[PDB]
Amino acid sequence: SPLRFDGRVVLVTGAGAGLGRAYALAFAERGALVVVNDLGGDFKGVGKGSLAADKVVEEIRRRGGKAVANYDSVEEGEKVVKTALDAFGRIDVVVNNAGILRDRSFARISDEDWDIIHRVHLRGSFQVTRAAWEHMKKQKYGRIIMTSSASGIYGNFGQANYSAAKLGLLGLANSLAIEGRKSNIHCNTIAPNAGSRMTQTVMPEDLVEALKPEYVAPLVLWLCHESCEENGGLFEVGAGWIGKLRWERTLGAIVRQKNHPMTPEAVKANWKKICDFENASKPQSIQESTGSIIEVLSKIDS
Amino acid sequence: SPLRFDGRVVLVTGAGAGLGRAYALAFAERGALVVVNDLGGDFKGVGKGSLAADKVVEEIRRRGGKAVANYDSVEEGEKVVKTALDAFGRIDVVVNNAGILRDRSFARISDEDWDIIHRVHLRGSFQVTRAAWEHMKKQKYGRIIMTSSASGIYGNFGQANYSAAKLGLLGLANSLAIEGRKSNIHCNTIAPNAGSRMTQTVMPEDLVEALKPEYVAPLVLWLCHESCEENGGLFEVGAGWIGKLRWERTLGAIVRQKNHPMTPEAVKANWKKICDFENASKPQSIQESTGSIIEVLSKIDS
Ligand SMILES: NC(=O)c1ccc[n+]([C@@H]2O[C@H](COP(=O)([O-])OP(=O)(O)OC[C@H]3O[C@@H](n4cnc5c(N)ncnc54)[C@H](O)[C@@H]3O)[C@@H](O)[C@H]2O)c1
Ligand SMILES: NC(=O)c1ccc[n+]([C@@H]2O[C@H](COP(=O)([O-])OP(=O)(O)OC[C@H]3O[C@@H](n4cnc5c(N)ncnc54)[C@H](O)[C@@H]3O)[C@@H](O)[C@H]2O)c1
Repeated sequence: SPLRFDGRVVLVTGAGAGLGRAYALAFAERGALVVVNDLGGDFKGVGKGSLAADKVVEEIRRRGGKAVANYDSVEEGEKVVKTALDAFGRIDVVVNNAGILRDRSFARISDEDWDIIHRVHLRGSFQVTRAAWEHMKKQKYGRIIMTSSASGIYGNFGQANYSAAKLGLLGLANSLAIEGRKSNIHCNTIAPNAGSRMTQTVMPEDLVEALKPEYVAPLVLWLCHESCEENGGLFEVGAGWIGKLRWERTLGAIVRQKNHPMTPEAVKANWKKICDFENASKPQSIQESTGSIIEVLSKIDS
Repeated sequence: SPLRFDGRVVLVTGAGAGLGRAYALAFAERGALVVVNDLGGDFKGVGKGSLAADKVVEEIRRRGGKAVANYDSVEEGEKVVKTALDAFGRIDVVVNNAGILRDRSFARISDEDWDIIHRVHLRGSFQVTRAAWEHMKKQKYGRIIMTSSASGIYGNFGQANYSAAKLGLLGLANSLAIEGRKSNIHCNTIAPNAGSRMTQTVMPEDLVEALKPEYVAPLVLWLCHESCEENGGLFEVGAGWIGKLRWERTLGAIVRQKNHPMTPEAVKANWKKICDFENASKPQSIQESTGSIIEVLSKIDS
């Protein structure tokens, strides 16, 4: 049976171009009432305009879908979610996608370069999501997506500001998944790969064209569907492929011995064992890691 | 041979109490010229005083080490680093440890709760580290620690603000590791467990006493030593135990077929495969993930 969104209010931030545009179209085609948010500025965080969101709303309506435009920056997240409440009377799905770039080597990152990346990516997603949250709890339904990146997950030369903001988003998502669960609110995180104005600088023209944002949209739609049970997952996605990430944790070493001072010399001596991933565990929660560490105290005293 | 720090200028932020105090004392005992930074306020980010830093400087001096105090907030990271430059003429090791808590359910996190946590933890470590960076590069020597948390790595109810900031720090560490490497500048991240004023609220009294910050200091000193080769690692640590964390990534599923639109139905139908961690890879860099995703384009065309 086809996965539909009839009667679901779906907000996509940064929906004027690239991935967000692809999301907004794909949702509206499946019957979603779509809020198309876009500030309408450039990819470095300069400017503002109605045109970017208005062009997408028009496209959606031409294709026989339902959509309204929002022109506020995600920094004003309350105002963004207000459009959903005014136009459609509810908010069911939030796709946090809005983003910009300020690439620079570390010493060269200005205060402004840091703050603008963090206000848009991380604080922006927070603002938007907090605005939707109590509505989702009262309804007992929500589906939220955070947009991280490979540069956050792995690190990347010249992108310390951006990678900090992007992995911060994952940190946010880890906690939302926990707080939303009992209320049927899910939060999941994606690390997408797509040709766009943002990636034009780093990719050859033929790659930009080939790595289509419509290769990411099907994942977003699934993770945002009522029938989806995935919660608190992190996904890498592009080209038509999808994979999932998780932490693994070494068995490690108990370096401290009863009645003896723990020294950095014992850490150094035990370094290979500390870093050995053979039979690594797959920790599921804070309780699990925190609990096993605390039980180390009694193991030493035994 | 004992691991010494004679002639190394070591800055510890938030060194007035808890883990930072334990690091400062441990460093100074091994000959380090220590800058003891502390704002001297409470654990929720209220207040300011010279007492916190002064106490620790005098304890170090009483034990026969060398130390000077700095009283600025890490928000003023240039001023904190300037103390090392003024007192000792260089900066060699930076332990970003300063932090506060603003626990609250998600809907209840105010703008001020968010901004203060992010200013201190994330923007603070950035300001401090950015101030040291060019000095480290010209010297061709640096050792940096970021302090994350299990709540950032796993998520935790009522800590969405903090967990965002704490995993943002890891994101920052991932990129610094890459940028610093060729200059003998290492950055590593720890997720510690220690009894302190911060953890008194969630742990019983006997546990606070048992989970000593002195069990974490030996890892920090090793990771900050000149003979340490570890760079870009993430470690969980407490009770006398240490472990290391890494990402694993499913082989995943190519769900797009040549000449057929990619659908959310095909994502759904392949969900088990996408989520299956059997023979999961262990991705080491952005190149590795990005490269293999791009390669999927030609695989579909073939
Ligand atoms: N494209 C990739 O390969 C890639 C990789 C990793 C992460 N990302 C992330 O995915 C998201 C989508 O990016 P894209 O590649 O489609 O870039 P894009 O520039 O094509 O589109 C981003 C959209 O966000 C909008 N935006 C920027 N600031 C805004 C603000 N304050 N308020 C509202 N809208 C704002 C832009 O106007 C634009 O419409 C971004 O968060 C980006 O950082 C993309
Ligand atoms: N104790 C744990 O189990 C645990 C777990 C995870 C993370 N952490 C992190 O470890 C670090 C230290 O934790 P702790 O348990 O020792 O806490 P603590 O409160 O005992 O010590 C924190 C110190 O940081 C200082 N500080 C706060 N804001 C500052 C600022 N703006 N500038 C300079 N100093 C400032 C405080 O004055 C205090 O002395 C924090 O980043 C904390 O978030 C601790």
